[PDB]
This record gives sequence, structure tokens and C-alpha cells, in this order.
Amino acid sequence: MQNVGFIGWRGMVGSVLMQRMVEERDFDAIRPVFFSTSQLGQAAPSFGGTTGTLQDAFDLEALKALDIIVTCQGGDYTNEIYPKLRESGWQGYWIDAASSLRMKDDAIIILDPVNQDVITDGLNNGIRTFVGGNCTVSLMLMSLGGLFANDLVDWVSVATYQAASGGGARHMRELLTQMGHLYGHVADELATPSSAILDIERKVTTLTRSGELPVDNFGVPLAGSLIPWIDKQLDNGQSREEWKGQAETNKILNTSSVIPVDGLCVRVGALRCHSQAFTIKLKKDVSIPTVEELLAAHNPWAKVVPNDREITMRELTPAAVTGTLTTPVGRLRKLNMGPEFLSAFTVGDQLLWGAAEPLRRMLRQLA
Amino acid sequence: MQNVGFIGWRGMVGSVLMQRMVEERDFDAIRPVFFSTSQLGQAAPSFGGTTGTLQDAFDLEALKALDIIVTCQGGDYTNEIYPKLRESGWQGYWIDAASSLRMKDDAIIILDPVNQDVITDGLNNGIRTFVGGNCTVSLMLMSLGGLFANDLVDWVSVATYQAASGGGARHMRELLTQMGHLYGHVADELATPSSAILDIERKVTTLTRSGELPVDNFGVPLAGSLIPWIDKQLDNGQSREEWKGQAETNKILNTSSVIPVDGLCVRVGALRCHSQAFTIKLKKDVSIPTVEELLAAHNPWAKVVPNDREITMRELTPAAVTGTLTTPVGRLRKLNMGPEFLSAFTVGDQLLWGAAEPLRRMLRQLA
Repeated sequence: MQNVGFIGWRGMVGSVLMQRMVEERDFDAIRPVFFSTSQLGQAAPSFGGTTGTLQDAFDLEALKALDIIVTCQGGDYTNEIYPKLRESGWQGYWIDAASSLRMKDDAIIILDPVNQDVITDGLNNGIRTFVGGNCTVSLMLMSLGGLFANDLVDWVSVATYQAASGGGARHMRELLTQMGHLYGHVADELATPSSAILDIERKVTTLTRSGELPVDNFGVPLAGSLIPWIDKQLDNGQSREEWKGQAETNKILNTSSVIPVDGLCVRVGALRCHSQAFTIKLKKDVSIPTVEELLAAHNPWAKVVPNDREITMRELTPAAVTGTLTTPVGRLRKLNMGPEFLSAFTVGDQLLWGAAEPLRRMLRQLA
Repeated sequence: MQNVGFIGWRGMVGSVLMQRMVEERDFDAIRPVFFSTSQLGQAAPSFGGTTGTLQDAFDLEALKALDIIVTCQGGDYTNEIYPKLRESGWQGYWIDAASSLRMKDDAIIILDPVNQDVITDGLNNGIRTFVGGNCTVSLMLMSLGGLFANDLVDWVSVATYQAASGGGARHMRELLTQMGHLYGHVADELATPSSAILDIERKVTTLTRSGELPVDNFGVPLAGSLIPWIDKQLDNGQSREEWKGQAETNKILNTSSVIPVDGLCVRVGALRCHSQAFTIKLKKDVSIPTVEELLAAHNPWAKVVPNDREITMRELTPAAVTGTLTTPVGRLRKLNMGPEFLSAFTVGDQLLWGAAEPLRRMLRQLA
């Protein structure tokens, strides 16, 4: 049995990972060791039917004793610990959810249902660092994997509807709380049938701009609004979120020719699901039936939602997808621009395939 | 003074119209006659100053007696009344918010800041029917008018984030009520700092699918979600909202060559503002500072928000636009696919330029 250490397993992403591992009984085949900074010496979570004690996440000697490290602790932690281990000669496997190491030449971005070939090769070539890809790119490739796998993509233009979970636990609470303020502010008139909507809307619009809304985490209001800018501004005018699309998609698929991927990343009032609108340029005129076939064939999670009104409203929404491993694709049809212009709308839970799932699957291969 | 008849001036769109006409004192240069389907014969509102009474909206004689008819009543009304009045020989002016007559050869889609030239031509070529354009297209053109005016657009791919006001006053109340349900369901947990975010989320996700959420108007939940399908399903796999994109843009602009306009229309948890993400292909490599100048110079409502993080967060959002006449454009830059690819994000109030404002302005041109 491999000695696998877990860091940040009590965080939001870490908690989902634990849930998933318990659910898949991933703890049976390994010897889990839980790390922390707080309740040291105190009994481990015992998820792995283990009766051990919590280790010091910053004790290098304890980390070096591991065969595999799985962290959902974050970039600050990865940035402090990873180089110390590598430089100390540690050659165990490092599985990470943080973006820190994604673009390193000795690290592979993991999304096995999409790039197991890249993973296996790297494995056979000494790569011992596997990093999960950005939630947006990860969900996109899980849904449109069949198109890429068949080398049908010339370029991709995206428009996202990103969930608060991408920001974090505090962000999600902030979104729900604002929903509370907005409704509570007009609770009575909403209960009065004769009340005028313009009177109701007037009050909520005013409250939204008043400054009373709790916006510590997002900076500005999210409930009833949206924010067309996700994280750091770059010189080319992209936000770091938009920049990842091309960099990560191409590194994951391990392309030879760069596939242009760009668009606008928008934060919306959803909790865990990221929905994406696509304008995909195909290299050849492929029929929609053929397209639906390739897509559905790539993996079991890419559920193709027929392009019909009723079923779309039922299945292609955050409401239908939250908490599930399904990454549906719908609204597939050709755009007026031409037979080579394809439209697609995807939805996917940010914390599963967009965060914890890829990590869980990789450990399994190393177990 | 022209005798102007108002139909459905008590509905939501009609109420905004009445509010705007009062703000600009548009009732002074006209003889307003207020109609109703409800109680007739009763006194008229004092917005018009008149000491008149409410007439019968279905009384063809009373309607024939007018010089101009401004109705926010709806397609059903229009489909019955309009053809009758036209058949009885009525040549007065008919200003409609409903989409019914938009594509008639004897009608012009009005958005004067964008196509005044066309409104004047038809106004000289015997056109007596002017209809407001689809909220999505009106707003797009108000923000992106500069690029179109200068004939720089090859095609346009859109991904919209549409507000509930587009659906109606019931839809807006439904959205807000849903926010109340979601929050109330986890009100206590949110108030408990120590509560687990995943428990809070699990509760909300289950409630959303419980069927306990009032969804009479949108069919499925909207709060915390989104619906990638708006209105009737067309045979080309396009929804009617998506179909209006190319149909209305070209008629409004009265193009000599069809400009392809297509994409996905999505309903989101917003009250009055429609936001839209664009991938615009330009006919020629134009610089961003230029594009910025062309857009800002087309009309005073097309505010160009610099492609910078802080201001974008504060100025290019529904929170910053609801209730104003401003139709901002931001996130302008070249996409990875090439220098002829322009990205743009716009926000606009659905009830003003998207509904009431074009009518008010047209009426003012005929007084």
C-alpha cells in the first residue's frame, strides 16, 4: 500500500473530495495520512477506517515520508512546500487542485476522461506532478471532448455564467445572503397581489446600489446582477480566467498547433454550476447528428441534450446539474455564419469535475 | 395638437412609458386620450392634465377618431384591432411595442438613435406603422451602433444574460419570491458562522428540485439558475428570440446585404437588465482605441467603459444600469482568433431602450 497524505481536506474542495472518496471507497486500497495546522496529534477523520493522528502540514520530514500528496490547500501552500520537497529530492507524486503548477514543464494538467494518453505517457516519462485544470476549461472539455478528440475544432469562442463556488465558501454565503436582503426588503408588497412591480423593482434596485448589501467577497453585488471580470487583469486585456482557456485547453489536449480559445468570463448568481455558451468553428461541415454522436461517444458524463425546448429547460440548467457528475451539452445547431459554425451550451458542477473529481481519479491510478 | 390614444398604459411597459412621458413633459404638446379594456367612461389620469375619461379600447369608432395610437397592450390586441382600422380606411399613426407587426412590409422597426434615417424615409414613403424592436436587438444596437454605422461588422455571435422583466411583471415577482424561498430555507444556517457551506448548499439544491418553488411563469426555477431557451421553438433549431437577432437587426438597419447575427438567448436571475457577450468579426483590422471612439460617438447612451477591472466591476453590470438610459459597452479587445475578432460585453435596461423609450421618441417626432 501507498502512503498518501491529504492536505486541505477540510476545505470546501477538500470536503467534496473526501465525500467522493468515501462514496467510491477509495480509502480501502491506500494508507491515508491526514495533515493539518490546527488540531495536531488529534485523531484523523477516520474516513479511511483509519485510527491515526493529524500531522503537521508544514513538517517536511513527515511530507517526505509520503509516496503521494493530495492537496486542496491552495497555491500559497503549494508554493511554499512543493519546491522544498522537490529540491530535497522527494520523488513522490504530487496531485494538486491549485493552479500554481499547471504550466510547469514537469507537470501535467489532469482530466483523464479527456487526456489519459497524456497522463500515461508522462507517467512513463518521469512526470510526478499532476495538477487539476481550471473549472471552466475542465467542464468545457468534459462536455465537448468528442469534438476535440476527433480534431474537429478550428477555434472556440466562449461566454461563461460562472457560479459563486469558484470564488469560495464565503462567496457562496454572500450570494445567498444578498438574496435574503433583496427579498426581505420587498417581502410585504410581494405578498400584496395589488402591489405595483415598478414599486417593488424600484426598492430592490435602490437597495442594490445603496451600499448596504454585504459585498466583501465579490467587491460589488452579485444577487440580481453579474460581474463580467474574473480575477487578475492582464496586459493583453484578458482577465486571468479568460487567459487560462487557451493555455490550459492546449496543454491538456497536448496540441501541436495552438487551438484559439477565448471569450468573456462572467460571474453570475448560481451556487456551484458553471454554464458556458459556445460559438465553435469546425474545420469541416459535420452534420449535427454526427456531432451529437461524437460528443455522446466521448465519455458517459457528456450527456447530449436534444435541441428541443422542453427537455432543454429541464436538463440544461444549474438546477438540474448541481451536485451531479453530469456535464450536459445542448443547443447544438449550426449558426447563420455558416455550416462550419456550431453552437453549444454546457452546464457542469464546478466542485466535482471542475475541482475534486480529476484529483480523485488520478489517485486511483496511482493506488 | 394631435389626438393621441394610449392603450395598455397601465401595464408594466405602459407604466414605464407614462413615467418617462411625464418626466419629459410629453403630454403638453398633445391631446391624450386614455383607453381601457376594463372600466370605461370613468375619469382620465391627470398625467395628461386633461379632464377626459377612459374610452373603449375595442371601440373602432373611438379609435378611428385619433391621429395617433400608442399601444403597449400586446400582440393579441394588435392582431385584432390594427387590420380592422387599416381596412376601415384609417391612415393614422400606429406606434406598437408588441412584436406582431415588426416584419410587415408596411411597417418600420423604430430605434431612432440608430435608424432615424430609415424612420424619416418611410415617414416620407407612406409608412404609418412603427414598431419597437426586440429588447435584445434594440439594446445591442444602442451599444454597438457605432460599429454598424461604420459598416465594420461582418457577423455577430451573441450569448445573452436576459432579465425577467422581459417575461413580465409576474416573472419578476416569481424570481424575487424564489430568492426568498432559497434564503429562508437556510436562513438559520447562514446566520450560524460555524455552519457547513456544503450543508447550506445541499439544502438549497434540494429545495430547488423539490417542486416547492413557485414556477408558474418560467416553467422551471430561475433563482440560482438560468434557462438556455427563450420562447417558441423554430424548425431551424433556433428559438424565436434567437431568430429575431438577424431578422430585426437587418430590418432596423435596413441592410443591403444580410449581416449574420446569431447565438444563444439565456434567461438569468436579473430583474430589468439584459447583458450580452459578443464575438464580433470585423470587416477590417481596426484598433481598439478606434473602435472605442466609433462606439462612443454613435450616440450618447453608448458609454464606453474602459477595459479595466475596477470600473468594469462598478459600471458594466445590471446593478449599475437598472433604471437608467445608459447602454454601456466594455471588455473591448481583440480575441485570440485574430485581429478581425472583437469581443464586447454590454448591459442595458430592458424596459427603457428595450421597450418604452423608442415609442416615446417616435410619438414625439409625430406631435
